[PDB]
Formats: sequence, C-alpha cells, structure tokens
Amino acid sequence: STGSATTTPIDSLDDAYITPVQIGTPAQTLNLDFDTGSSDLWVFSSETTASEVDGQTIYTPSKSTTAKLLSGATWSISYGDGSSSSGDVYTDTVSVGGLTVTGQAVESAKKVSSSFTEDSTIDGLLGLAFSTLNTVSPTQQKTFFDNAKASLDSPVFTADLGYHAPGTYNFGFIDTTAYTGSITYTAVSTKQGFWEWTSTGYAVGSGTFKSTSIDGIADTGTTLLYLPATVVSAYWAQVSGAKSSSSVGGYVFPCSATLPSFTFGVGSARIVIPGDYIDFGPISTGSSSCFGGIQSSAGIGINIFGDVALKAAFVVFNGATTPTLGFASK
Ligand SMILES: NCC[C@@H]1CCCC1(F)F
Repeated sequence: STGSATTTPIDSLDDAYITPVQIGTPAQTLNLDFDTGSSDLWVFSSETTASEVDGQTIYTPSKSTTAKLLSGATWSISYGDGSSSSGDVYTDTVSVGGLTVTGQAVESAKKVSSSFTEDSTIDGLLGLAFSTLNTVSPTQQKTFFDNAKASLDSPVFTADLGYHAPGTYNFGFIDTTAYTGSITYTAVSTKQGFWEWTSTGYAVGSGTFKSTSIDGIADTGTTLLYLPATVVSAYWAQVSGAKSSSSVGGYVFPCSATLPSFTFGVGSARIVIPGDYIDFGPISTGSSSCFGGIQSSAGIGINIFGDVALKAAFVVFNGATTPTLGFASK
C-alpha cells in the first residue's frame, strides 16, 4: 500500500504545517501537525476541557463505530517549547492520504496547554519519531508509521515541505519526480528515539564550506533551524545590524536586510537554504525588527533541523531494519 497527503502551512510564515487525517467510522477529518520529533498521535476531542478548546475540530469517539477505549491507558507529553497535553486513549481506524491503519492508538486530550488552545488551526499532532518515545502508559503504543510499515510497498515516508506553499507527505514510496539530482542517504541513530543524524558541515552565503560534524535531528514539528552557537554567530555576523536579543528570545535582524543563504552538508552533498526561508518577519506587528529562522541550540541540548532546513529538501525517512535519512535538492 501507499498514501499521499498534502501538507499546508498554517500561516504566512510557515510556522507549522497541517495535514488532513481521517479518524473513525464515519470518518472525522482533523488537521494534524505531522511531527517527526515525537511519537504520539493525539487529538482535541469531545473529552477536552471546554475552556481549552477555541476553534479546533474535535474527535468524538462516541460517534465512531470503530472506536474502542484502550482501557486503563493514559498519556502525557511535554514539548521543547514548554507546551503540553494529556488524556486517555482509544483505538480506531486512521487514514492518511488513502493509507489506512486499523487499531491505531488515538490519544484523546483531556487537557492541553495554552499554546495549543490559542492555535485554532492545529487539531492535534501525529508523531513520526520512533515508537520508543510514545508516552502511553502502562502499554506503550506504536506510531501510525510503525503500524503501517509492514503493509507499505517500501518501509519509508517522505517529507516535501513547501516554502510559503503546500507540500506533500508520502508513505510507502519515493516520488522520483519530486526532487532534482540524486538522494544522498546518511546514517541514523535511534538511541534517543529521534531521526538523529550527523551533518558534515555548513556554509554561509557564498562563503567557503566548513567541514565539521553537526549531530542533530530531522524534526518536521520544529519551525526553525537550531544549531550550535558558533555556527549561528557565523551566520548572523553576515547580516548588518543582526544581534541576539535576550528580551525577544533569539537573533533578530533589521527587516530591511537581504539575508544570505545557509548551506548544510549531507555526506558529500549540499542542501542550500535560500535567505528568504530564514526570515520570520516582524517580532511584533509593525516592528522593523525581524525574527531569524536560524537560532542557537545552546539552551535545548540537541541541534534541530526543523522546517527551515527540511523545506529546502526532499527528505526520505527510511524505516528499514537499519533506518537512514535521505536528502535531495528540489
Ligand atoms: N517536535 C518535537 C519536540 C522536539 C524534539 C527534540 C526537541 C524538541 F522538544 F524541541
């Protein structure tokens, strides 16, 4: 089998991407944030505290003839931005882009933190990291990809995120028309539960490439590119007036600037992020200070190749017995 679904930016900045997902019988379509950095499929639901729902579409398990309570199971997750959610668990039929999994754990939120409530465009998350990170207790549950894997034509999914435009998540096949040149594959460590890999270096603009190993994760659920402070300082030093602002929470730059590109290495290959992809717009409405799309990972404990990086590439998440990542230009 295969599946193919379009993923759409939630706003004009590409702050996140939503993909329609069919849950239950008859189908209830919710728009989920596909997150290769986590491993829970959770949704706003008829069980979510009413004051914490503000415009989201909810899953109502009582209206699904295929829903079954997963008796005794609970879940609770916290993310790197400090947001969180928790609740109980149903199994149900879940389809993405024509690919159907029966018996998928659908984690129904009883509580969500304020940042989820305040984002009316995201109805939940669909985790695509390794199932070892799934938070369901006392019986850990498998991701949608892990459940689908054996049925897929090939044990892979691909992320093709757009810059200020829709893109595609495919399951089970590699669309050879969706990228240019060849795909360069690179080793993955699953020791932390992530799609963790080692970039071979970077360049700023037209500058010379610096060969240096940068361990990090491919994370569709993180907006920006988070890299070591040395690398990030070298980038922003090429932008007149850019500075790190503690009050804002990262590097800002004059909105009048033209940003240089940023290149990262994948083995001997190179992925070029155009400068415009690094512009996250005014820090507040009407400000002439703009927020940068490359930020330091110093406070995080891990480097994160988030959407800013991934949207410059066609990315293969290869879930074979030994997982690997592939990157192509597009
Ligand atoms: N997108 C899931 C959240 C990520 C995983 C590693 C660091 C982080 F919390 F930011």
